[PDB]
Amino acid sequence: LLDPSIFASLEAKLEEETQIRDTLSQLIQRLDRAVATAQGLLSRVHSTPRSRYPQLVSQVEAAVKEEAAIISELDTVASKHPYYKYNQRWTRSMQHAIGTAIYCAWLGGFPSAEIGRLLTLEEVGTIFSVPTNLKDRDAFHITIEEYLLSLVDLTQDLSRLATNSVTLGDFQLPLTISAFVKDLFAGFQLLNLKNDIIRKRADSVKYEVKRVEDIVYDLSLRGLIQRP
Amino acid sequence: LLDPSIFASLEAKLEEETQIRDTLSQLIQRLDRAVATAQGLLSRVHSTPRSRYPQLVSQVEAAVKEEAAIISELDTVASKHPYYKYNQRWTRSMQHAIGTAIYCAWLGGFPAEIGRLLTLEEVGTIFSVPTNLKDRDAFHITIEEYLLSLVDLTQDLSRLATNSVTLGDFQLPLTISAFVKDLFAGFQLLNLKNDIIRKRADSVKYEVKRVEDIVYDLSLRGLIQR
Amino acid sequence: LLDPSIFASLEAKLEEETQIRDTLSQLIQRLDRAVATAQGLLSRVHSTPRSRYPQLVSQVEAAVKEEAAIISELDTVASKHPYYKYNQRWTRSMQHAIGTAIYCAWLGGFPSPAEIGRLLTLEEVGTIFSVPTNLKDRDAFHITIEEYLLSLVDLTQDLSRLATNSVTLGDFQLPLTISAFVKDLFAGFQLLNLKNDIIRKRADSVKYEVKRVEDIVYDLSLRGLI
Amino acid sequence: LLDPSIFASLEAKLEEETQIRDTLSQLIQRLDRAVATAQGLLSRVHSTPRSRYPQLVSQVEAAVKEEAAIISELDTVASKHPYYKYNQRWTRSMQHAIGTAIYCAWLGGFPSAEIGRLLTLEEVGTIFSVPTNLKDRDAFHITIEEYLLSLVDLTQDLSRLATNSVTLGDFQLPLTISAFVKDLFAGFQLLNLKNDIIRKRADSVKYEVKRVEDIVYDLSLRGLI
Amino acid sequence: LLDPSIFASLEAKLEEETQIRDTLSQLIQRLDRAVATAQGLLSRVHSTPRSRYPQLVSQVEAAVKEEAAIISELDTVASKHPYYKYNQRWTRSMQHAIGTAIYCAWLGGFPAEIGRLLTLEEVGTIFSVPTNLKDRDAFHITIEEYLLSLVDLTQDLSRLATNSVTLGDFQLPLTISAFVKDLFAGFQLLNLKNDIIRKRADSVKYEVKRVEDIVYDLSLRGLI
Amino acid sequence: LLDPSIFASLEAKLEEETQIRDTLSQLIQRLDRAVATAQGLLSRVHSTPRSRYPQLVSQVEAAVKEEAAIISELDTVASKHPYYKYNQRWTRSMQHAIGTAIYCAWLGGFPSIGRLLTLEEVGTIFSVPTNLKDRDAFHITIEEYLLSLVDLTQDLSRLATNSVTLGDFQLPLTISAFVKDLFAGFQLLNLKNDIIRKRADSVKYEVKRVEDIVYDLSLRGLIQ
Amino acid sequence: LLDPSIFASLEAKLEEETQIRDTLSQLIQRLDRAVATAQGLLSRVHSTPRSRYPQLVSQVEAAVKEEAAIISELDTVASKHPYYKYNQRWTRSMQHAIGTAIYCAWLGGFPAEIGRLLTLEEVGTIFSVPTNLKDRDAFHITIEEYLLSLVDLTQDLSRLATNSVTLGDFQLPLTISAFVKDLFAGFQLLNLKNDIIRKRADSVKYEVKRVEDIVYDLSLRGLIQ
Amino acid sequence: LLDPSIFASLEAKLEEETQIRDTLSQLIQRLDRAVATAQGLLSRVHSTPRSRYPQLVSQVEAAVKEEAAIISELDTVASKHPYYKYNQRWTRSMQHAIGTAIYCAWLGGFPAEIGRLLTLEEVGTIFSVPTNLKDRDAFHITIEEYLLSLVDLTQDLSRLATNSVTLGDFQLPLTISAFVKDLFAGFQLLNLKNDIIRKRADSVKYEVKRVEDIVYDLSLRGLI
Repeated sequence: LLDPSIFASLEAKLEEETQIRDTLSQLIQRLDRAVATAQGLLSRVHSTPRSRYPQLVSQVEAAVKEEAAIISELDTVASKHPYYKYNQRWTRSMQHAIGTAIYCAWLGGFPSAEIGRLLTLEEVGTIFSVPTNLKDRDAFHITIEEYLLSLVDLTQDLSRLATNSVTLGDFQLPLTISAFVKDLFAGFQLLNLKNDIIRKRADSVKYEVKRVEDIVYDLSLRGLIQRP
Repeated sequence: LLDPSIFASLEAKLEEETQIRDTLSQLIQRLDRAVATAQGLLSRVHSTPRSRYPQLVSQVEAAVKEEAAIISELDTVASKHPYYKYNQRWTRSMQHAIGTAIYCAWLGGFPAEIGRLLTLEEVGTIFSVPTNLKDRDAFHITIEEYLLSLVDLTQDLSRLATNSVTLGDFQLPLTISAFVKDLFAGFQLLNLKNDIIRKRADSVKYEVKRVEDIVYDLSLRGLIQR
Repeated sequence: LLDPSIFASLEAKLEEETQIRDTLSQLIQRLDRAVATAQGLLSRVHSTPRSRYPQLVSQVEAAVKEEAAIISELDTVASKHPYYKYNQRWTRSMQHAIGTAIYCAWLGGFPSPAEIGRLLTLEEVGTIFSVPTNLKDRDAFHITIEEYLLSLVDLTQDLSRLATNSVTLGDFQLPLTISAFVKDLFAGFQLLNLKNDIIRKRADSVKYEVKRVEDIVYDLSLRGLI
Repeated sequence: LLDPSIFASLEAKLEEETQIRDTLSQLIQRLDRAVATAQGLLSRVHSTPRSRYPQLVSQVEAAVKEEAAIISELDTVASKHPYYKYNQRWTRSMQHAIGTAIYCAWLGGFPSAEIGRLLTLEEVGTIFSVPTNLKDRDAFHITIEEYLLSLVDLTQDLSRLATNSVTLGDFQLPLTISAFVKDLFAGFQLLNLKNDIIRKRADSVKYEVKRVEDIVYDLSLRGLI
Repeated sequence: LLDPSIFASLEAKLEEETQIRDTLSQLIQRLDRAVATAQGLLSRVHSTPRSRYPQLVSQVEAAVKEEAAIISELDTVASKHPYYKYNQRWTRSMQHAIGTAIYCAWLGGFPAEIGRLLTLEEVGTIFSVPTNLKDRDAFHITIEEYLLSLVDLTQDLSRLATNSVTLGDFQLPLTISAFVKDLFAGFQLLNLKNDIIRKRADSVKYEVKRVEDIVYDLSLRGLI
Repeated sequence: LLDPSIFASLEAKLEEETQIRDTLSQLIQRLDRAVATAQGLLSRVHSTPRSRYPQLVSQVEAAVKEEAAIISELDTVASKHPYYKYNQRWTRSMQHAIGTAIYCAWLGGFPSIGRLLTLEEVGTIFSVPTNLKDRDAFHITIEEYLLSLVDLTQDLSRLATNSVTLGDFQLPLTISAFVKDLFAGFQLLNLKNDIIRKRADSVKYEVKRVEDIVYDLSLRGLIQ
Repeated sequence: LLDPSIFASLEAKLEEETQIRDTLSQLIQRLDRAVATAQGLLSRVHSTPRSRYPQLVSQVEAAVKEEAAIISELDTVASKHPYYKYNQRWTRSMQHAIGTAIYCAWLGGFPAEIGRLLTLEEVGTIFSVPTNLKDRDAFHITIEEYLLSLVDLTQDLSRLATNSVTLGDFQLPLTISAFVKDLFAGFQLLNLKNDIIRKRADSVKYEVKRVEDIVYDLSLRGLIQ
Repeated sequence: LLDPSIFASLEAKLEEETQIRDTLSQLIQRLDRAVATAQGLLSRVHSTPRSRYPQLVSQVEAAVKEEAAIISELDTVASKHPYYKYNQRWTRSMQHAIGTAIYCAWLGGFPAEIGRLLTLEEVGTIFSVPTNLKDRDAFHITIEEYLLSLVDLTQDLSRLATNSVTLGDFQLPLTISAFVKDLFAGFQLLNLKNDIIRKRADSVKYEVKRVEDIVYDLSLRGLI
């Protein structure tokens, strides 16, 4: 006939897989709402003068910490199972959380308000209390890829921020945004990435580079920037 | 602004992943050629009489054994890296090799009895690899690979039943009917979450119908024990 | 700026819908396991002589009754929420359950050895499962005419398979009963006007089963077995 | 042999479904034509100065009222059958009518003029004399999803309005449009939109946000505000 | 600005389109019901001996005549508008009705000599509609409909031969074999250009093989 | 067999249909070449100042008249066989010719910048009926007219871009007004046919393009 | 500006490429028409008894030879230019020509041994062109073309077996079954790496099953032993 | 039964092609890294004044020279095999390398004479490889690769002009405009037939428009 364990152990495997999937779904939805909260808080930068950045940043610093709470729980649960089995379920949410943290620090938060600071991957790992993929460890961690993708998203956010900065009267913030996005695009081009998805999304930074360079061009043409 | 350690770590990770993927590709290709050899040897069953089975079986056994050799190397490599990071590269080839081994044993190999069904553990014994590992990250054979190989074997056995009636062996379709019916019963009684495996299991119904119609034809002519 | 009631009502809707979906999912999975048990039990008819039908039927009856247990629970839950908002989640399982009950009664079960060839009315199926049938003026969990007719379309295929295997088992009379049944059912389907092109296509698909059973009876008549 | 009651019940069911399909279809056609009239009336805002808005608004108001009339029939019909059995057929048309009403009120219409007013779902239900968010009763009603989708479409209309305002010499209207679309996008991102279709539309709102922000940027660059 | 006559003409055009669709759709529904009745009456030939053929034939004839009634009405409507604008709506139903008529005639109807093949002209006579209108735009019956109905009739007759052996009529399969063979010969000689009708006429080879296999079964058993 | 009449009638039908196809295809190819001539002449509006518009117009007019001639021949052939059996062959080319005529009149041609020929005026220019009902003959449809208008909007958007390039800042304003009003009419039309509805909603991209051109011009003070 | 030599060389390259296109296309058109002639000749095997196989075979042997003539000219032309620059233009036509040749020899042509499979070398002999040319750039026939033509041959032989049963030849389907079975076994032994070729070679499974079912039905009804 | 020579030749073919693919892949990866380094160096031109161009150019020159060091190796390997069998694997990387070389020379490298356009033969000399090879199968540089690198260079130079206005250099946009305009004139005079090359060459019009708008702004401010 057919040893019943063939269809029984399979059923037990699917049982436990579905249970872990549901637990991870709950965790990921909570993290997603925390990240949405931090993103909504960061959205206020588009109508907040630089002078009132310290008030916003602190608030964002709270929301990010909230994320690091849920992530912590995730770190436990996800570490009870292989990483490469259940990754690609949290990688997008973790990338967005990393993005909120990096945006917060760029606005003068999580110091270790200096606008323009780039958190290293290790600094993001410290803020979220999780290891990084700079080494291999076979546990729950954040990846270099998540970090780079979060940076790619940050460049689009920063292009929008420069456009709105010209509206708010801040004519110097577009210049630092331009320097940041230019240097990030240079690094992305020098990384020579193999994964076609991340290589494509990093090449897509050229549009943001052009947009911020055009903003600086416009400000220079009107004498609103003291460039050489 | 991007840290140099990111550049260095990404370069090293690319070197390592390229080397691992090259080794896995050459191993998987060697396994696929061995599996193709065993499959071509097994395909002769469609023109080989039952009396001449023990010859072919031995010839297939050797072929299967060859597979195992390559598999034993794959293990040694694959077990040094996370299983779920690279498993999707060999799962199809491992499934095909499991299928060749099960087909060989069904024809009387790896012990006389025509219709013997290797369990997952016997397959792992033949290939010298663990089966159904959970809390241990190492190269292994999955339940899913085994069941998919069985789904393929039912189609192979339907073809074999047709060719058997052509060759004059009227009792072999009865064995094939028993096997395919029991496999379909086991599949249907336990609805798999995986809807792709469920689709493949519904695909066994057609082979059940084919073999049952062969048995019907043979019964109408009094060629089968009732 | 949006009213905070938007955010509040959306989160409340999401929580409630998630709860209802989880409850209905577990109920439907239990019902599917019960229907699978009854279907496997009925599958034994392909290897059971008519003389040993009253035994099988009893088991199937028990199996069917187990379905009616879970269905009960389903009703209690599904009737608390709008029918047409969630009916697409259980309609296939309910169709399969209706099918198992109708098949059981065709083999001699659920009367009001036994008589082969009885067709349960939709009302009788509802009586068996203790659920309303064809509810037009009440939002409550019920069984639809479409589910019943689709289960009948499935029954014609199951019965064609049964006739083939009956000839295999030596029962040359059961194919005739099945031929009469399938032909009368196809006639009733032809007289039925079905707006829904899916139901109309599935009802036209009964022509292949009619042809197969007529071919079986032809084969038996040619050989002087009828 | 099938029971004759099955034939009879199936025939009766099919006749009823045909009745309801025809009635709902003629009602939805008439509502869609009223919506098209109100939409064409609203389209004049791209060529009308702010000073002449009260003339257009009233004309739009009447048109919206016309919509309500047809809706009041739809309600009466649609409430006689289960909501979730036929709601798929009018949800887009009802969303469009809600959108015309919200656009009219944004332009100063349906008061209790103030440019930029956002009708609540309850106010839309009041204008159309149908309930909203009827999460506990089987009757024709208006859903939060229809309202949010109409707002998504309103942002796309308002971006064009701001562009044409700069053409028409109105440099103060793009600013209010920018504030409105920005706050609506912020509310969209903060929402528990698990329905992926609504989530994709609320994400597509980003392009309109960028367009209006670029308009305000262009006005700031030239020292016009 | 667009002319108001465009809006008015479009509105009136669409109203008339909808009205013609509704009238047609209901007429096609009634024709489909009549064709289903005649088809179910004909299906009794699988459980009726040759001796009881006349009875059944009459029952089918009336049914066919019922079709004609509806078809007449269809004509009255369909001829008022361009044929080629709406022909795709009734072509399958008319093909089925022609098939029922030809089947009734094959069983000894509309003159009990079994195996009469109505050509296009007697079909048009039975349904009181023109056939193959070349340079006339009225509701008519096409050669394609006729040939497609004949292709369907071959499969029906293969089923009839299979069931005739069950009923004991060992001679009717011979007549059916001759008929299906000659019809397949005519089809192969037609050399149809459009691919659908050519494919459906080539599919007659399977029915030819089925009836020939019935005949060979009967010959092996001396039943012939 | 079946009937040799079937063979003969089918071969005659095939021969006649092939002859009609070939003559119609020759006519449509000639019409397409004439439409290409008119289109190339109209393309010069992207490189011609408004002061030099009359001459071009006259030339374009001649081209359109050429079209009419071929269309006349088409009208003579197509009217011998049923419309709705061959109209799919020429509907696209006729839509393009209508578009060229409407474009010409928009530039000032066929009188008695910015004029919209009514469907009846297009029919007058090409000497063919429009919106023909209750009569089978070659004619021009409302759908062809509206599709030609859809094409004209895109061509006019390109014209506005190239007018900004040439230094003509006033013509983009007229193009904007025209495309705005045409899109408003299109939206009020409620085209049931999904093809025409999709292609008429595709006008929103052209509306946005011309409105953005006017936005750029007004920001620069080049207009207001 | 841009160097004039760039213009001159690009004009010359475009002219030469166009002339090569025209020559290759006329040669390919003639070869395609000859292949179609041979294919129509071979299709008559579905209605030709074995007793009259020599006739047809000779008629095919001429047709194939005609193909070779055209191919000869192609060779010459195609050998002047790089092979891999223009090979994708004739590879399908060469595949079909090889197919007609192999079908001819299977019926008893180019030595009545029905079932003979020509080697690639024998195909090259028939068409007077090299096969599997490595480390030399000249017009040649490839292994992949030969194997693809073999797949097509199986698809034709299935139909031949069906029509042989219809004609009354019960012994030809057995030979077709043996041939197609062994060919599928060889295909599976090859482990073709190129994805399109492996897909087309696994598509032979269906033809194998069709012919095997024909043989099953024939043996069941006591027609073949 | 298939000939064993088929199996043998296919296995040998596969082994040889695998080795060639792997060698070409390592060579192309090293070339891509070198081109990425040279491109990152060149990107500094958007923050470097003209006064400090010779400092950058030198750094770029070495970079480009490093590319050549890899290309030679590629040249040695690829030339052992048919060109057109494997050219698609390296054509893009070679086009990018040619782009970096032409950009370096445009900035005053490989002779500060700003605006120099390397001929195809000069690029071949820099990379020590043939150009436009006819009548010999050897690794070489194509006219298509050169022109496509030029198409990319126009986008790079439009970005450079935008940043040049910001850095204060009001004369470099003028020379960039002259260069891009002459390149577009040549592309239009080329009448390319390959749809890919013709499309990519017509895409230069956007860059022409951008640099001409820059020059227009500068002239409106009296900086020209």
